[PDB]
Amino acid sequence: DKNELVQKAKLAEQAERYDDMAACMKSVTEQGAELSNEERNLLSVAYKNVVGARRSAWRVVSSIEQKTEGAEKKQQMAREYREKIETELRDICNDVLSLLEKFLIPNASQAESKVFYLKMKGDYYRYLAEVAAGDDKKGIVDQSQQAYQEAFEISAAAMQPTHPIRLGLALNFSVFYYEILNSPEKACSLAKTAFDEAIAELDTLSEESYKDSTLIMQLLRDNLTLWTGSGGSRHSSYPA
Amino acid sequence: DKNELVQKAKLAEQAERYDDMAACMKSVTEQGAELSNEERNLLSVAYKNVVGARRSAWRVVSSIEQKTEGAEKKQQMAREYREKIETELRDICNDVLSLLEKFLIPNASQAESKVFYLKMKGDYYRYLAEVAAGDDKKGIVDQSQQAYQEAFEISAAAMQPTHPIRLGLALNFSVFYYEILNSPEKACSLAKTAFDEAIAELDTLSEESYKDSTLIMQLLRDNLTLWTGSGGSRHSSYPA
Repeated sequence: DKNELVQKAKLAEQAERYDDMAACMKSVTEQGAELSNEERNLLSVAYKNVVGARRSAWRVVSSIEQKTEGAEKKQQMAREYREKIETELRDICNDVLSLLEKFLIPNASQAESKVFYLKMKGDYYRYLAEVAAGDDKKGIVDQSQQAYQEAFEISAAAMQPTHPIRLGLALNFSVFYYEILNSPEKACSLAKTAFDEAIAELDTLSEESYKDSTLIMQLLRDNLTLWTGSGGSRHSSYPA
Repeated sequence: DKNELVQKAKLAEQAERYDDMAACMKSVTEQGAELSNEERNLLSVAYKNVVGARRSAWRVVSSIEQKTEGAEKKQQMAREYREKIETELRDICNDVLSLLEKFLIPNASQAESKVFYLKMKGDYYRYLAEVAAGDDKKGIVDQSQQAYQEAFEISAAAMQPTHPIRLGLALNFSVFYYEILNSPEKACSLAKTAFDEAIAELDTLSEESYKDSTLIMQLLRDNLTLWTGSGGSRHSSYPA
């Protein structure tokens, strides 16, 4: 039965019907067995497109709400619709967080798995934080940081600095500092350290995932360029 | 109340939440009053993106179903999922066709409106025909052709050959002949006549919609180029 669900999930992915895809992989998860790396990635892809649609819509409607200041009639329309989108967004995140607490994190035997799922837990509390309302926000932010931190400690011990999951964790944990805690200095430090540590040990890349590692390293440096304001003029060869 | 619904529909359009958009304009339609040209276009846009998502998914899963011939295990998966998508697709089309019969077509006072809605009726029976199963298909195909034909007769009498609705009707009625009746000769004749008649009376374009007319004329000629196999080599100036 779980193989049928996985194949239908792959079929929904091709059709770009990500609600179906998430439903299929939710059923697989609820069977209780530890997910394979394929199943783990299908669940991740599915719920990143389900929640992503609400995050995109939320940003559009928030922008309209802000640009209709002094137009109370239009701004009330935007505010109420934003709150409708937020409700959908929370239900998705709570759905993911339940699966992580009840099934994925407890059944994670290998270190790679538990970093993946704790990073995922940090992500979906971060998405809740993006739309949180002051009082509840504090607790949501703490839950996100605690998940990121435990994942950070495990991956630092068990993984090479070039591992894609370790790099991807640094990418998102840095963004958490920059966007949620409004701490760009801590965010840049985290991103620079992870990039530097990977550049140092490039010999520890594997053929199975050197393309993924190098993409995430480029994303890390892109965020640094964005956050520090570097570049803008074409470079010419020069020594280090 | 209808102005609030229209504004929320415009808000859903910007957020690309087309289910919401269709729901808003369905409520507006069900109020019974004749729709303005703005409301008419919002309803059209909304349901063309709702049904379009199913048509796109249907084509992906149909292609996988065809490419898994001789792989009965995978092909059964695709077939069943295709049939799930078809059920959603029919419910959308029946929803539109109900609105057209109960509200839009009866309340259409001006000729431009009744051509628009009869063209729309031909479209959504055409979408049903795209997924119909032999016995029911005949009746569905007849309903589509009858709607297109009545729209064709009204627009020929009341509209200039450059009017976007008249041109758009020719574009879809031709595609109906090519794809549903498998009659490329009749399809090309219909498209060429409409293009030629518009080229003849270019002086009858208006500033309010000359860009739309010229786009549809280009679509008409594109289909002709596709269906006759014309072109392929760069042209040089030469007399007519």
